Amino acid sequence: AETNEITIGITVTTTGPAAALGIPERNALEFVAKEIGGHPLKVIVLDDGGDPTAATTNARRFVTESKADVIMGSSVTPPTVAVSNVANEAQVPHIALAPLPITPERAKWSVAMPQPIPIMGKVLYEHMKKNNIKTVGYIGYSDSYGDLWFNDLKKQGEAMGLKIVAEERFARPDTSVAGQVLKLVAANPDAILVGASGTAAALPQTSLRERGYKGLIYQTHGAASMDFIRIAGKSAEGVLMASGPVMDPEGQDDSALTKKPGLELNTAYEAKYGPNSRSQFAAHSFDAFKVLERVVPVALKTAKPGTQEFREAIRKALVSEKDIAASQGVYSFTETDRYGLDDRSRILLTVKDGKYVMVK
Ligand SMILES: O=C(O)C(=O)Cc1ccc(O)cc1
Ligand SMILES: [Cl-]
Repeated sequence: AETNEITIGITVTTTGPAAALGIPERNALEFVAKEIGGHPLKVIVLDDGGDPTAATTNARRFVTESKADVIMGSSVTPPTVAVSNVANEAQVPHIALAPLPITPERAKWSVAMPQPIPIMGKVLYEHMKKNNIKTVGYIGYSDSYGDLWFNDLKKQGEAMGLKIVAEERFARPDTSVAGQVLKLVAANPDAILVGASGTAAALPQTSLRERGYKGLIYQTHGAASMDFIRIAGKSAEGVLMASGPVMDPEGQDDSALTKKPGLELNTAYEAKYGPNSRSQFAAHSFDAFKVLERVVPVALKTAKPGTQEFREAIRKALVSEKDIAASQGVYSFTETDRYGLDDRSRILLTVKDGKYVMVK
């Protein structure tokens, strides 16, 4: 029944349009702890292609075939909702690697590593209101992720002095946004917020600049990898982008709790995969293990791996262990706050000379 190993199942997106998010998540697993408390970690990684059906199947294989103590994933919101559904039914701790709406139905067994949308929205809107932005347009996905961002722009953003003059949506698989851009450019808001991720985030970037949009463009943390710059090229110049601090540990003070783990991950990842290969996404899987390094020893005091008692002790340890330092933030979860993050979890980036720079 009980085991020596601690069993962790991970479903991420390493094929399909979101592969650029999952590949680094999987690769970061080379750099995480092999053991916690003397107990070897048995880590089982699967691709879900970003599909909720595959992520549901993967999560179930972990909780039932592997008897996992913890499950992690996925890379994008729709499959992450699916994993949460499974985790909460099976009563297994779930560490999400994409923001998701953490409803009362999902909250008991799920926490999230990515910064919550309102923290990222605030940093972007604050900048807007320092840069003479009065009117704003939105272009984002026609699904839960695009909704969370739009709703935040409407609730938080408007309350900061923004007037929404245009709202357009597109689906993840689309390779053109020409019609939506036509309306947006026509409305000529002072700024446009793009609610998308990966290669799709670069699409409105290029397409708006080539249509002659001159306003400020703002990107979510779903865009925070070099892939965006790769894909957007010269059109990325001057973008403002919400990011976790892992994108610039060098720019942090030594007093920042996030600095050490950011330097650790980035040194390791960039030694194998090359300079400036750091990402938002690699950091979420890395940080999930930093959380495990705090909560697993607590659980090990009172429960044996491979048992429900251990899963329950992990659940309780997630909310008893405070100020968990990781590359993307300092986490303090509660029964009700399943993200656990504050201002230490974000910085604002721009692109100059084809590289990300921290906006001071
Ligand atoms: O595309 C989606 O659904 C996402 O959830 C993307 C995403 C993933 C991780 C982040 O830290 C921020 C955004
Ligand atoms: Cl810690």
